This record gives sequence, structure tokens and C-alpha cells, in this order.
Amino acid sequence: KKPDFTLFLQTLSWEIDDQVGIEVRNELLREVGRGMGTRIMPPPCQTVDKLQIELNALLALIGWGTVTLELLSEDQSLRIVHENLPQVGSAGEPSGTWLAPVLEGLYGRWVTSQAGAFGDYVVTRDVDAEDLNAVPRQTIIMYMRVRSSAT
Amino acid sequence: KKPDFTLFLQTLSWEIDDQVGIEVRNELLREVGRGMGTRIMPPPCQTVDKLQIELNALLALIGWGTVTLELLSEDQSLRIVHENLPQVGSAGEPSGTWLAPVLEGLYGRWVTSQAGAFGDYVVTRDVDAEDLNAVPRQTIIMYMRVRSSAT
Amino acid sequence: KKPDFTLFLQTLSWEIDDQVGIEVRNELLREVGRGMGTRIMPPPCQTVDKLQIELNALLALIGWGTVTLELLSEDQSLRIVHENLPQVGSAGEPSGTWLAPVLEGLYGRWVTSQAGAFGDYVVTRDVDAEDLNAVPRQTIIMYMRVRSSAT
Amino acid sequence: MTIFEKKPDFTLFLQTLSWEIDDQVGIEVRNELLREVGRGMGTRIMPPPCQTVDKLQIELNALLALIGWGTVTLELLSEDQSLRIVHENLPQVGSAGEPSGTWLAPVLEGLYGRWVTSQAGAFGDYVVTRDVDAEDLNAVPRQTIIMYMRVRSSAT
Amino acid sequence: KKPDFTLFLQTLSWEIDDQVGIEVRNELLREVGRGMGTRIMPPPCQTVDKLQIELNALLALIGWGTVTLELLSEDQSLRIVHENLPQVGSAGEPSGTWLAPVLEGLYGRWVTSQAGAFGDYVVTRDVDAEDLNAVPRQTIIMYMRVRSSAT
Amino acid sequence: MTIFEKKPDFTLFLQTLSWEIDDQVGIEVRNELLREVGRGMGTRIMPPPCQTVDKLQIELNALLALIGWGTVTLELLSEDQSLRIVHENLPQVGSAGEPSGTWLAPVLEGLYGRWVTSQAGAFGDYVVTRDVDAEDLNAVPRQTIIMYMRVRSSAT
Amino acid sequence: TIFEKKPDFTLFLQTLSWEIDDQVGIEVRNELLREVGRGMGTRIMPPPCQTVDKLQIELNALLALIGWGTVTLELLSEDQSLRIVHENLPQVGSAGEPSGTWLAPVLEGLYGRWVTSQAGAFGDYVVTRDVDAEDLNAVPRQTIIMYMRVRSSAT
Amino acid sequence: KKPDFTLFLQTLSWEIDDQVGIEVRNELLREVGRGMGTRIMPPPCQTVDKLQIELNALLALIGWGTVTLELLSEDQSLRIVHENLPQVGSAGEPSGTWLAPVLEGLYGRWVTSQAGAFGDYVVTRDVDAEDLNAVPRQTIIMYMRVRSSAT
Repeated sequence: KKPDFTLFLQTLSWEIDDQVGIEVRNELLREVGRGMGTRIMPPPCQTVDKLQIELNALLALIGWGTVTLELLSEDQSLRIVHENLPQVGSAGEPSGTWLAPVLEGLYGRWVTSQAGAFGDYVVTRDVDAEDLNAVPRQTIIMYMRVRSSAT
Repeated sequence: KKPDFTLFLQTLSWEIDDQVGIEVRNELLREVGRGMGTRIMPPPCQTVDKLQIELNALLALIGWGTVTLELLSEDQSLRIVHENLPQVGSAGEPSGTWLAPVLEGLYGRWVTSQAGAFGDYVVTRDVDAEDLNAVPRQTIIMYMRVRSSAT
Repeated sequence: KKPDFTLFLQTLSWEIDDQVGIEVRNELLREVGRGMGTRIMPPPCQTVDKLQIELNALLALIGWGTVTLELLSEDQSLRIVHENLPQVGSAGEPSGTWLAPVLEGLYGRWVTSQAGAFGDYVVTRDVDAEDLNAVPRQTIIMYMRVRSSAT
Repeated sequence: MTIFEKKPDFTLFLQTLSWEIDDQVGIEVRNELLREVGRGMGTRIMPPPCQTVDKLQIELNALLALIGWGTVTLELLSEDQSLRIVHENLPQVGSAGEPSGTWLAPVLEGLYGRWVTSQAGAFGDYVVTRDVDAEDLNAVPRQTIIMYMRVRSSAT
Repeated sequence: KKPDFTLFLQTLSWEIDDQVGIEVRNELLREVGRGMGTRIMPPPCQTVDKLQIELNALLALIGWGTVTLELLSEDQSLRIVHENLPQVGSAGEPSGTWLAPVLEGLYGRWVTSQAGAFGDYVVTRDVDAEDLNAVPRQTIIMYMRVRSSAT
Repeated sequence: MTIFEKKPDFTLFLQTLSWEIDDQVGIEVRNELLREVGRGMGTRIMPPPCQTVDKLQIELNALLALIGWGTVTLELLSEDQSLRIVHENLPQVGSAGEPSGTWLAPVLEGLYGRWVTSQAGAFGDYVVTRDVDAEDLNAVPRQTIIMYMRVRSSAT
Repeated sequence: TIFEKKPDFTLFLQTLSWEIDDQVGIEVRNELLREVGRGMGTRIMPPPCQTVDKLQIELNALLALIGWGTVTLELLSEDQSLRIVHENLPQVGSAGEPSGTWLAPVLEGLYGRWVTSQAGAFGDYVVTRDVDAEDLNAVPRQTIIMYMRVRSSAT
Repeated sequence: KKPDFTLFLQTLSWEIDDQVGIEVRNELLREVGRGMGTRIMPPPCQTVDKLQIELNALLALIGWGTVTLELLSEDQSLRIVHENLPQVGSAGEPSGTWLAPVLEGLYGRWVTSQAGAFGDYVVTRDVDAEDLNAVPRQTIIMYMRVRSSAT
């Protein structure tokens, strides 16, 4: 009686892909991720550890999984490991991860609101470590250039 | 703990309506409706009463509301009254009913499926009956009629 | 509690009806009710009022609705009004009441087990009554010949 | 303030139904009826046209999740000319069935029979049948059902 | 999934009822009420209206219904109306209200020192008021009074 | 307006009940009460007549699942002429009982005693007794109850 | 190995609300609660809406996420105001004026933030709780009446 | 419809921290803990093992995790290991443990109450026994020892 949207998103994912292709679809969904991050937001956090907690609490709110943030000192990169991306049928690459670019946008926006970053513009989905590690299907690894920010 | 898609659909609906406009959004949503209708289907119903029960059972599966069907034998039609369309933010005409053309596509398939397949039926929404009858916001009134007549 | 059987029962009701017809089906269903009645049962109750309470606790355990019992001052009968019979699609007479004969066997077993009945053989459901009151679709009204009155 | 339990439980009803049918008609006929019911279920809830086995697997599992009937894995065996179907957590309806607890298993043969046909570029007349020796050499859990989809030799 | 004790309590009430009096069972239950009152308690509330809110919060914690408190200055009493006492089969007077004396003890512990009422009080079930008001089976009426009185 | 979802919790009532009863009468009068309550529960919910130990185990798990009282395994030990009953996840009702947390354990004695007898056929006369010392070689969890079904002696 | 039941904060809020009221007055507590409200508003927010009806729908969806009730908005032309009726404020014991409405100032703060974001180039609004019209006639204990009026927000 | 307070508490944790700083917030929170313990309480417990069971029952009632109590010297010392303290954003030392002082105060009242009243005990959080043993973030290690208690 509380609405379920799985089936709707399953059919919507198929129709969109069919109509506009992978490239446009990915852009639409990043843009949706960015929009989502302007309706729900972390406070201004001091540490990456504190940000991890603020974000996991936002994810729990909508049941979209969990995330670990690792601050790599080279490229001053941020590794984002997202667990339990919701599944909406077989669409996406790999199959099941159709909603993965939404995360690119959402994290783009959420982290950029921390001021250690350069904007919500580019968050890179790693394909290599998402297929060389034998990472679970709904686990999404991403990378982000950051500034020299700490802890 | 089950994923909540309300926020994603709120933001997706704003995004789509900015890029493509009402009429293209409506045509995509109906097609999604048609696709849902090839995924979940009622059995061959002998009467409208029996069909109405079968349709409510399918609506129960995904929590998308309740339906009453009424044969308007004078008016060559069926009145479809869908209570409780799931609400996905303020988009749609009227506001709150973005998902309505999905119903049009879904009923189109569901009602033209078993015994309905004989006869060239269409299902279209009444956007004057909704403002005319003071129906609740998430109530969608639709009619099933035959296609064409001319000279 | 996790597996759902509604869809199974829906298609089971259609398959059984088509192979054996209404009459054999009613007999299979009554016999199932009597079997259910030998697996869960009330204690021996002195009064109809107390049996009413015991029967509703049993029904609450499986979610099959509520019942009121009425010892008819003297038809030498017991009126059973059962509310919210589980709906199993559109099969049954009237549509939606496929599971109604199970109740006949269930109350035949449950009541007989108390001081005052002649066996689980005959519980007749009232058809004309269900159309005298204008009774909701899932309210099932039944009558049992009874020995003498338990208050 | 009461939840008028809109969780009707059908487990007790199904336990007694299963005992009752097995008493009246026996194993072979119970199994055909159940396969037929499975076919029926497969005309009400359906996957979309999938290009690959792995995509089909995801689509089937979303359908089972929708009704809480377990999880499935599909594996192509070219050497055996078959698709292996391993269904886990078949709902248990009491002790009927062979082995006990697996009364509902034939419903899967009919269901997977409806759901796997014309999927992933498989074109023809196929039968999903259950394999009781396969379940055994595995030491498979009680509610795990193993089936093979093969080209039809005889059964329909 | 979580244990249900309704069946255990239905059988328990019967077994305790058969071995000992109505009255010995009622004193046992009253003592269990006092017991429950040493395990969950309200804060010291300034008014009777604040006590009512606090008592309902404690009732909601365990799901034992709701309470209204009325000061009756003339009659020198606090009327206590408890709605939706859990039903535990058909034991008790009237049937269904077997747990009623548990409230006598419980409200006994919960009310005495609140609202600037400083003395020695007894909470007593006024059964004769439950039929005076055409009160549902699971509604229990109690009066909080000063200790000693006549016929 | 109040909550759409609250069904009554009896845990708190039962912790305080177990306490008062222990206080008024001793352990053994408490245990005999709860045995009798168990026998009474065995008359309200029951298994069909089962062919085998495995089928009976499944049927009893179905009954226990109906009320949320745990799971059970049954083993025929044809050398002690006994049936070992291992009940897991006995509902805990405070700290009463021996060991603490197992107050409800004699309900299981009565309950299983009634179920087993219903399944005795023409030739069986059984009693079920709780074995607390064999809860030491198992070093079982607190809410696990071990019982033995044995032929009744009926001698002196 | 997951924990099953989600934590309940009802009891904790009941004790916290007593202790704060005991330590500081109605007044310090209320400005404390209004600032939490404003802080909540920077974390959950509506998109920019073009009408009041559209804003009403967007707010009810925010409120639905955290289960904090429902709101209706009504623009009043003859007054310079928008009436905000909030139903089912979560009840957190008997603290507050009236008892049970302790969380109400969070709402002033919350709607203050949301409504400022909705205000265009010309608006400069304050939202204030109107107590003596909640109790002018017969609104439920957990129904809060607020008015949004034109004048600068802070103090 | 079950109001969620996580977001209120995240924001309140920041506002309180901002205004008064760590030591004053902590003392407030210990007072809250003691107040929670005058509202929900264990019974008399002859042993630590009986207390542990009763304490876990009270915690399950509110969903605040689990506890193991270990006696080190018969009357001298108790170690209290608390699992799954509710997380409430990134506040607290270490981040995520803002609610920890409440436990100091709750256990202070729980273990101090009944037997344990006769010791003049104080419960205090060990901050580098948590990290020396590399305990989970929401696991709180406290000790009960002798020293002055009241204000």
C-alpha cells in the first residue's frame, strides 16, 4: 500500500536506454544525482571521517546503501566505495547498476559542498578495479580529484 | 530498509520536464505504462466486475492504488477511476500527478488485453472532469473508447 | 510471513475450477476447512459469547478476518457472519469469495467440537441474505442447525 | 488501535490443502496440476525480453523478490546441452512433497518453463525438469530445487 | 518472527482460573501491575493533563491501549478510562478483560504521587459503570479514591 | 491520533508475572503449572499424523513459526531408545528460570509431551523430560532447551 | 551481523526536554529549538516552487521522509500573511505550551528557512507561532498554527 | 507515522556543541541518562548475569543495542561493554558517539540501583580502552568503581 517503484524503474530504464542511448542516459542521471544533493545535504564537516558518517546517515534516510571515503594522498584523490546500490532490473553496465551515475552526481554535489573539491563536474567510475577485484555487482567504486584536505 | 525512490523520482521529474516539455514527457510515460502492462497482466475476465477485482490485485502488488471500472454503454465507453496515484513531488498537470500518463499506458494494455483485444480501444485521461468534479488530487479519471469515425 | 501466496492462490483457483468444476471445488474446499479445524482449535467453551472470542483469536493468528456468532432465539440455528474473508482474485460466487467454502468446513469443525452441534457435515451459506442486507463482497453469512442454546 | 491483519497467512491453508490433494489423487497428478499452476503464474508476471542469461537471472530474481519466493541462478552447460536452474528458498508448506518440504517445487517447472522460453536467443521447444539425483550429490539444502532446461524429447 | 504470547496467555489464564478462585487470580494480577509499575514509570507531573500524556507514552511503549484521566472534584475521585486493554482469550468478567486487574495495580503505582495529590489512594475497577456507559468489551473504568468506604 | 501499528507486547507483563509466581510458590509448583499450560497449548495447536521423524520435525517447525517460539530438531537415538529434542530460541522472558532466561522451558515439556503422544501410534507410550546436564557437553546457548523422549516405565 | 530494531529516541527526548526546561527557561529553550529548526532546513529542502500549492506538495514530501506530519499553506490577501497549519507534530512527552508541543519552535525555524528560500527577489518574511488562535478555537494538541508575515527575520 | 528523530538530533548535536562545548554538553547528557533510569528500571538481581539479561531487555524495548557486564573483583569493579550505541551524526568523541555520556548516566542509575546502592559506585567511560582493543565505533567501554556520586 506504500508505493513500490522497482517495476516502474525497471520499465523506465529500458525505454530511456532504447530512446536516447547510454551516453545521454548517463548525463540525465548524473544531473538527477546533482539535483538530489541539493534537496538533501550534509553539514560542513571538518574531516573525511566525519563526512563519511554524515553521508551514511543521508543514505540510510532513503535506504540507498552505505559508503566508505578513502583519502588518497596521490592526485589528492578521493576513493568512494558505495555498497548496495539499489537494483532496477538488468539495465546498465554492468547489468544491475543502471542507477550508478546518480551516485556520480550525488557525491559530486555532496563532496563539493565540503569545499575540499573542485565542483560536482567529474566523478569517475572505475571500471578496472570494479572488475579486477571481483567486487560485488551493486558495489560502485568512484574517484574524485580533491584539494589538499585532511583527516 | 528497502530503498525509497521518492526523492529520485521527484528530482528526475523536474529534470525531464525542463529538457523535453509536457507532451514528450507524456508520450514516454505512456510507453513505460505499456511496458509495465507486458510485465504484470490480469487473466481473461468474463465481466467488468471480475476485471476490476483482478486489476486491484495487480495494483495491490506494487501499492499504486485502487480502481473502479464502470461500463458506460450509452457513452460507448468505460469510466476508469483510479484512486491514489502515487505522488512524486509537485510536477504534473495538476501538480502531484506526474505518474498519470503511466496509468493511461497501463490501463491501455490491461483493458485491451484479454476480451478487450476484440475492438480497437484507446484510453485517454479526463483533465476537465478532474477540475470539474472536485476529486482528490491523486485521483485520475480515464475513458476507454473506440478509435475512429469520419466521412 | 515473507513468501506471498496470493498470486499462487489466484492461479490455483483458476486451474482447479477449470479441471473439476464449481461442485467438486466446493467439496475440496470444505474438506480443507475441516482439516484446518483439526490443526488449530478453540478450548471447550460454555457460551456462544466466549466461543466468539476464542474464534476471533484463532482467526487473528492467520489474518482471516473476524466473526460474530448469534444463537437465533429459536430457529434452533446459529448465525455466523464472517467479515473480511481473504480475497483470491475474482473466482468464486460471488467473485472474490473463492475461499468461502473453507469457512463452512472450518466452522463446522470448530463449532461441532463444542457442546451443541450435529457434526461438521452441513453449514449452509446464505445467498439471499448476502443480498438482503446488501453485504460487502468479503462478508460471508452462514447458518448451522444447532442442538440447544449456549447462551 | 488495531492492524486488521492485512497479512492473511495462507501457510496453514496450504499445509492442509497439500495433505488433502495427496490423499485424493497421488503424486503424478498433483505434480501436473502444480506445473500447470506454475505456467499460469508465468502468464501474469513476466520478465522482459533479455539478451543474455546473466540479465535474465537479474530479471527473474526481481520477480521472485516481488512475491518472496526465493532466489535463482542460471548456468549454461554447452556440453550437457542444458541450462541449469538452481532455485533457493522455495517456500515450504509443511511436510508434503518429495523430499518433504518441497511440495511447491513442480510450480517452478511450469514457471521457469514459461519464463525462460525465448530468452537470451533461445528458440524452440524446451522443458524444465527437476533432477533429484543432482540435488543429492550436491548435498543441497532442503528448500533448494535443481532443474535442467532441455530440448523436448517427450514431455508436454 | 518476534514471539507471540497470546496463545500462551489464553492457556495460562484458563489453567490459573481452574486451580484457584476468581479473587486469588485477581490479587495475583494486581501485584503484577504494581510490579510493572516499578519497571516503567512517569516523571512527577505538575497537572493531571500532563500525567495523561505521560501515561499514554508508557502505554504506547508496550501497546496496551490509551487512557483518559478526569478529575471529579464533587465525587472526590479521579475517573480512569482505559481503552483497548489487550484481549487474552475469553477468561475474565466480562470475558476478554482477564488482564483488567493488572491495570488496578499499575495505575495504582503510576498515579498516587502525581499532580500534587499527596496521600494514600486505591485504584478500583468500577465494573457497574462499564454497563452504565454502554462501554466496549476492552474498555475498563476505574476510580482512584481515598482508601476506606462503605456499601 | 494514535499509532496505526501497535499490537500488544507481553514481555514486560511476563517478566513481572514470572517474578511474582516464583515469589508466591516455589520452582517446582511453577514448573508443574507451566507443564500443564504446555499440555493445554498442545490441545489448541497440533500437527497432522506424520509418517516419519523428519516430516514431524517439519510440521512442528510450522507450528512454532506460527507463534514465533523458535525452531526444533529431532533425532532418534536407537541406542538410548530415545528421541533427543533440541529446541532453539526459546522466547526469553526476563531472568527467571533455571538457568536464568529459560522460565518458559517447562511449557516446552508439556507442549512436546502432548505432540509426541499424538504421534505415538498403536505401540508408543512416551514421556518428555528436560535434560539440563546434557546442556553441558553441548555447552548450548542459554535459550536452547534439550529434552529427551523416552518410553514410560510404569513400574512402582 | 546487523542489529534489527531501529533505535527509538522518544524516551530520550522526553528526558532531555525535562532537563533543558529545568535548566533554562521557556525562552532560552525556544531559541535553542528555533536554531535547530533552521539547521534542519539547511539539510533538507524544497526545490524553488512557482506556486503555494506546489510548495505545499514539496514540503509534505520532506515532512513525509522524517514522518513529522503534514502541512497546508494558505495565502491571505486581506492580512499580509500566509497561514501555515501543521498537523501531527511529533509528541515528545508533556513538555511545551500547551503540553506535548515542545518541538513546535523547531517548526518556526524549519518553516522560516524553507519559506525564505521560496521568497523571490522581493520577499522578506518571518514565520511566528500564533498560540492564541490555536487556542482561540479547538485545534488538536499536535496541530500548530503559524503565520508568515513581511518583516526581517532575525532577533 | 513513526516520527524519525535522527535528523533532529544530528542538528541539535551541532547546535549544542557550538553553544556550550564538550564538558557542559557531556554533563547535561549524563543528567539525561540518569533521568531515563528513573523512568525505566531493572528488578532486583541476585547476580551480574541476571542483571545483564534484565538490562538487555530494557535496551531492546527502546532499540539502544546490547550490553555484557563483567565482574572483575566481587564488590570492587564492573566492566560495562555496550554494543550498538545509536549513532546520531558525526558529533562526539570519537565521531558518532555523541550519545555515549547518556550511557554513563543510564548505567550509573541502572547498576547503582537496588543491590549496588550500598557501594557508593561511579560509572566512567574508558576512552583509550576502546581504541587499545580496537573496538567498533559504536561500542562503549565503561567501568563501575567506588568514589563520590551525587550533586
